[PDB]
Formats: sequence, C-alpha cells, structure tokens
Amino acid sequence: HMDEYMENMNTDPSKAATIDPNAQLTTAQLQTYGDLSMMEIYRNYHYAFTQQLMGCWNTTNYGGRHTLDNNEMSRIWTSFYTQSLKNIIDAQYRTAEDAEKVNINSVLRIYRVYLMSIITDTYGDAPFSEAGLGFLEGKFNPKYDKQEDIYNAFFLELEDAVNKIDPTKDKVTGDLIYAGDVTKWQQLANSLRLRFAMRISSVNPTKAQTEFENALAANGGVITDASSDALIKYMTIAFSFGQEAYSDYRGNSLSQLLFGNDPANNPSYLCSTFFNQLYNSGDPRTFKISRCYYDGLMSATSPDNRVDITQEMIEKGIAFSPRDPGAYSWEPWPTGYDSDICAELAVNNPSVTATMAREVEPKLANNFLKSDNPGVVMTSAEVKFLMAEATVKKWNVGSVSAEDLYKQGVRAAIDFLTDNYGCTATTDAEFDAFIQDKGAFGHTDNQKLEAINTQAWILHFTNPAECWANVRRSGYPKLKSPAEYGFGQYLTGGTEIPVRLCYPVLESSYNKKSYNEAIERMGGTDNWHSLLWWDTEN
Ligand SMILES: [Mg+2]
Ligand SMILES: [Mg+2]
Repeated sequence: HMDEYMENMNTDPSKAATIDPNAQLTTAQLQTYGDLSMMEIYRNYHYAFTQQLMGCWNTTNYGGRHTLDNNEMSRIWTSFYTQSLKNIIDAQYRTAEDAEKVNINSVLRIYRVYLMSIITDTYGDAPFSEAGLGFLEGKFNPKYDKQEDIYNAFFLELEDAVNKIDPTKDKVTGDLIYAGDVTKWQQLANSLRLRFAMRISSVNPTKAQTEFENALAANGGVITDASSDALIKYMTIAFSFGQEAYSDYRGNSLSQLLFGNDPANNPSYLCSTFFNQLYNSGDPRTFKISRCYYDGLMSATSPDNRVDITQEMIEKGIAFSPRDPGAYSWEPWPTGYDSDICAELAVNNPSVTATMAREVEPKLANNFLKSDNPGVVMTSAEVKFLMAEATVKKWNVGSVSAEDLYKQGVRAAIDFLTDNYGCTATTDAEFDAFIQDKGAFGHTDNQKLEAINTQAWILHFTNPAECWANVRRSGYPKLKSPAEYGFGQYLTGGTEIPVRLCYPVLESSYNKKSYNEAIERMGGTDNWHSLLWWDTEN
C-alpha cells in the first residue's frame, strides 16, 4: 500500500480540500487538539508518564503499566505527517520568498516549528527538512533529520520569521490563535525560542544561553502578559464517538477524551503524585483542578448532573484516594462511605446509591471537560518560569530576581485557570499564604530548580506534550516507576518510565533506509528507554 502512503504523506492538490495557505493554517491549528484519534496518545501515555492521571483503564493499561504498543505510539507521527505538518509544509513552500505573503509565510514557519517540536520531542530523529516534498519536488523517502539539527533549524526558522514579519504587509485571515495579530506571532516565536533554548540547556549549555538571550532581544520580544498567550480557539460541539467525529476538529478533542468514551466507568481519575502535590502543598488549585463526584445520574455524552461530594467528604473526614502510578480505579479498591447527599437523591430513585466507593478518588473537574476548552500552545506563565530558571543558571536575562520571576509564574499559572477555564479566582491573600509556605521558592539552586519545574509541571497539565518534555528535560518532579508502588509484576515494557516513543513499524516498509539509518544512530534498536538527544539523564 505504498500508493496510499505516498498519497497520505504529501499534499495532493487534486484530492486536498484546499491549498490556500491561510486555510491550511486554520485546519492545522484545529487538528492540534481537535484530532480525537491523536488525543488518545496523551490519555494513554503522556498523562501516566507525567503522573497526572491514573486509574482510567486506558491510562493505567498503556502508560501506567508500560505496555509497548506500536500502533498506540504511532498516533502523533501519523496524524501530523499525514495532515497538519504535511499541509503546513505545502503552504510554506508555496509562499516562501513571495514578498506579498511574508506574514502568512512567517506564521506558517512558526507553526511548522511548533508541530515539528512535538514530533521530535516524542520520537527523536525524524523527517523535517525533506518531509512532505514528494509532489512539490519529486522527493520521496525523506531522511530522518538528527534531533540536534532539528533544534538548530528551530532557532534559525523562528529568528528569520520574526525578522520578516511586517504588519504593513499581508493580512493573516483564518488564524484561531491570534486572529492575525502578527506582533503576537513574533512574541510566540521568541517565546518558543526560549522554550527550545531551555530544552537544550543540559546537552548544550553554551548554545542554550546564547539562544535564550538572543530571543529576549529579538524583534517583537516575548510573551510578557497573558493576553499574548497562544491558545487555539475551539467551539462548543456535542461530544460524539461515532465514525464521523474522527474527522471533526472544531472542538477540543482532548477535553472530549478526558471526559471519555466510557465516562461513568473510566473517567479521568487523578494520579496520587499530582493530587498529593496539590493537596499537601495547600495549593489553591487543588479543588479547582479536581473534585470528587458521584456520577450515577451523569449522561454518557456530557459531564452534566454530576454530584459534587468533595465538601461532604471533608466534613465527614473521608480520605481522598488518588491513584498511585500503576493503579486502576478498582485496584486497589478504595475505602468509601455512605453519602447523605446521595441518600437524598436515592429517595424514590432506584438508579441511585448512597454508598460511595470509587467516588472518593479525585477526578478531573468539569471545567477541564469542555469542547470549548482552549488548545494550549504556550503561556506567559511558562515564560516566567523559563526566565526564573535562566536566572538561577546565571544567564544574563535582565534585572528581575529569580524569586520574583518564579512568583510571577506561579501567579500567572493560577490566574490562567480563572481566565481560561472559569475556575474560581484566587485572592492575593490566598496566593501569598501559599507562596509564603509550601509554594516558596527555596534557598539552594536545587531547591529553586525543583520549585520552578514542579510549578511548571502543574501549569502544563493542559499541555501534555510540553508537560512530558519538561519533566524529562528538567528531571522534576522526581517520579518513581510504578514498580515502586507495587505494580512491578505488570511492567511488560520494562521497569523504567519510558523517555521516548518508538517509530511506527510501517516506516520499515515505506521509508526503510531512512528508518534503519535513524535506528542505527541509537545503536541499532528502537527502544522507548533510549534518552533523546536533549534528555541527558533519566
Ligand atoms: Mg531527563
Ligand atoms: Mg548496532
């Protein structure tokens, strides 16, 4: 089926919805979190590997118990190379060096870098420079570019893009991140430069510092307040898991999937690592991100009519039972209680029970289960954390103290929930009480890097690609294998939490030489325990 492979991996004008560059951008943006098939990878792997969710069958089975599954691992590769990245490549190619299309071209180059970053931060070496060119240039069988070289190209592409943007030129018309404000595109591009500079800070400290400092000084500057956060706009659409929903990117499919195809039996239960970080630190977001719900009246298609038992649990002294890494909602079975709230519901309703069991395991709050939840690309809060870490590393990034940058990042991360998810606001007094106690910055460099990156991990909950990248890069939080929680007997894929995903096996058939050459650079095996180039330690 080389024919289908070739058709699917290159933009075919005769079959493609459109080759208009502005339209290509719109559809690529929506795909990022709108592709319901692709989002399975995050529920299956990332959210377990970062120990944020655990207990849903899918999360625990795949990532929580290290089940290697080449088809499940393939989703980012397939989805991006056969749709958004290929289409962005086609659009970029057609607008390159056209003086009348410098803004759309520059924006395409920025978003091309962003999508490619997700691919390389998942798999390592991957097609980039030669990708998507079969119909444009007759160039098939693209080489897998080395990750080091991909990162070099990120910095160069982003720099050139910010230098070519000119608000006097072409209008960017279907842009669901910034409604064509190309100044905000410059801010995003320079912020991505910060992200990628910090990413390479362990493997190449000299280059990291230089790129970080270059980005701060670059045309348009960086994202310095939340109004320039890069968030893809999604519409409210009913959640459907019928066959036609898999081609509908209008709604946030990550939110759909975290609600679930089986929402009553397999909701998004929180992992103990994350719930306990929040709860034990008195984090104001504990019960903004999570609640305990009884779902006996909840429909199969939306998180309406759930019964919030969180406050009753607290009043009655019932312990929350978040899921350790490796645990299912049913294993170990939690200690429950008889609910007064649910007993009232049970009056003259045989559907309902008053006896809570798995309802004592914290669940993702309804605010994060909406079709119109944003698609998070990058935030001002993250920029603050990157600046804080650069400052601890003694880079030359301005006059603000590392501690103040850190505190600004935490405040922004908390406010992000208020502004974008309808969560209850956090007051100055609440913020100060937290930052003065368990949210404090710390005294030693290691304490400070731990605080920064732990706070980043919480911020990246809604951005699982970046969450997993930053956990691997920074080493924080320090996570233990499911083996350390009692689940070692089940870890078929090996004891250690995976640090990358393997290449799709069909690459062996359809791009064999390139595939074999990439695998040879890792020593000749394709192993999800192999560290990526930027990832210097497990
Ligand atoms: Mg690492
Ligand atoms: Mg070998």
